[PDB]
Amino acid sequence: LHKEPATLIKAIDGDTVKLMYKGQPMTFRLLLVDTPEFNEKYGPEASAFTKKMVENAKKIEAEFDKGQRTDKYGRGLAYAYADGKMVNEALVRQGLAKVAYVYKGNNTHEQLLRKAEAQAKKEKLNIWS
Ligand SMILES: Cc1cn([C@H]2C[C@H](OP(=O)(O)O)[C@@H](COP(=O)(O)O)O2)c(=O)[nH]c1=O
Ligand SMILES: [Ca+2]
Repeated sequence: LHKEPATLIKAIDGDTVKLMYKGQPMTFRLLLVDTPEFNEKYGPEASAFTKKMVENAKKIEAEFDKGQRTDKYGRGLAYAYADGKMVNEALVRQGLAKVAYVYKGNNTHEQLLRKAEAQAKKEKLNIWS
């Protein structure tokens, strides 16, 4: 896989963000994770965590997987990086997202995220408290 440039347009919630990608506005949904909705427990904390991570970043990148690049709602499906740190993995490592929606052939980073979830579970963080 490879990282491509994007710029933040706007934070949305824990697992969606609006980025400009190849000069066009798009909503991205973060691969292989599920944050709580804003109206659910830890939803606001998840939203805040992703917002801080993407707004503070000097460089955002979007990394597509091998499979579909858009979902049925027209959202881009990617791993997103903020100054080289993966947002998807960071949300999981902090107990703010579960590994989820693992579809065949868009799952390159599955085991990396599962290792992060296991550690957030051990530390009984947030969702795992
Ligand atoms: C993360 C992800 C979500 N989706 C679809 C599945 C779910 O459909 P349904 O809307 O039919 O439940 C939905 C969950 O996204 P949200 O968690 O953003 O609601 O998005 C994909 O198709 N591919 C993906 O990789
Ligand atoms: Ca969600």
